[PDB]
This record gives sequence, C-alpha cells and structure tokens, in this order.
Amino acid sequence: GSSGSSGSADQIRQSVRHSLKDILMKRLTDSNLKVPEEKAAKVATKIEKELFSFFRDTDAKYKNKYRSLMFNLKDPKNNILFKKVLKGEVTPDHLIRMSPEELASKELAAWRRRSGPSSG
Repeated sequence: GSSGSSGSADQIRQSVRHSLKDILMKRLTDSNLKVPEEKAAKVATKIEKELFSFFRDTDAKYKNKYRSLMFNLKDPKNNILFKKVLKGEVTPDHLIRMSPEELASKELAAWRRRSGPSSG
C-alpha cells in the first residue's frame, strides 16, 4: 500500500538482496545443498550490482527484469536454475542476459560438452 511515488533508490536495491537470498535459501536448504550461507548471499548482492548497472536506472523496466529473474527461481517447474547459479553453471551477471524462453530451457549439454557425468 502506497499513497504516492516516493522512495529511495537504495531501498529498492537493498530489498532485492534479501528477497533473493530468501529464495536461494529456502530452496538450497531443502536441496541438501552443502553450500555456505555466503554462497547464496554473494550471488544475490551481485544480481543488483549487474542489474542496476546494465540498466543504470531503477525504473519499471529494472523491476520487470528482476521479478523475471527470481520468478523462474520460485516457480515449481524450475528446480535447477537456483542450482545453476549457486553451483556455478550460471553467473549472476549473465543470468540477466538470459532470455525468458531460455530460463526454462533447463538444458545441460548446452552449457558445454566437456563433462558428461550422466548425473540424473
């Protein structure tokens, strides 16, 4: 609820951090992920460092992309993305350049045909 268009740009970015870490936290914790609490954090804090930059502004668009990045993380269908960025498969910088049709691709071999541990 708001009665105007006031707000500190910093805030928006700040919240984004926690919000993200929250997901990668409630997810990894359930994914028996033996990753350090910092792992998720770092990634999150970075997301903004890359977003706020690529956009260089905190306008609707900026949010559109953000809500579009974490949206594919919370989704029940996507159960690898959160693991991709965390594990390292995907970067917190490129994740933004990733198209809305790729985030679902959930492709493996695509990454690189150098290692095929056949983990499934």
